[PDB]
Amino acid sequence: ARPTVFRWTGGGKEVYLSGSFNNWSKLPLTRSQNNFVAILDLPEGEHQYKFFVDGQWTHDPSEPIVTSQLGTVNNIIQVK
Ligand SMILES: OC[C@H]1O[C@@H]2O[C@H]3[C@H](O)[C@@H](O)[C@@H](O[C@H]4[C@H](O)[C@@H](O)[C@@H](O[C@H]5[C@H](O)[C@@H](O)[C@@H](O[C@H]6[C@H](O)[C@@H](O)[C@@H](O[C@H]7[C@H](O)[C@@H](O)[C@@H](O[C@H]8[C@H](O)[C@@H](O)[C@@H](O[C@H]1[C@H](O)[C@H]2O)O[C@@H]8CO)O[C@@H]7CO)O[C@@H]6CO)O[C@@H]5CO)O[C@@H]4CO)O[C@@H]3CO
Repeated sequence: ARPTVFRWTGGGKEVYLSGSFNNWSKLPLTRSQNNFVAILDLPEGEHQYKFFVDGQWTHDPSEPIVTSQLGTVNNIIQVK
């Protein structure tokens, strides 16, 4: 059982993490270096997420994405 590192390297000033794991609320990320990071204990399974970056909903382009039932694009983590 192992925590998941969320690391936004896309730049910006104020970044929050949102996802199924927090009912799409906003977790403010702490800036380390030029990046923004959180560590979450996510259980086994699938978890959709997105970033809110300087007032804009945004996904990480390097990471897996899926289209939601809302027609919106989320990143996705799968924990074994
Ligand atoms: O809030 C939870 C939600 O968070 C994240 O979503 C954000 C998203 O990432 C941002 O991009 C932005 O969304 C904007 C979007 O980009 C714009 O295109 C626009 O959206 C309009 C739609 O394009 C338009 O089609 C219409 O939408 C209607 C749907 O088509 C219709 O199906 C229905 O939608 C309902 C869903 O079918 C149902 O499943 C349920 O939706 C839930 C999602 O399935 C679930 O994943 C989660 O959603 C996340 C999302 O995945 C994240 O990316 O919870 C959802 C809510 O419970 O309920 C839907 C109805 O609530 O009805 C809609 C509305 O008629 O209109 C929309 C509005 O114009 O506008 C967006 C800006 O608001 O922001 C969202 C956060 O709001």
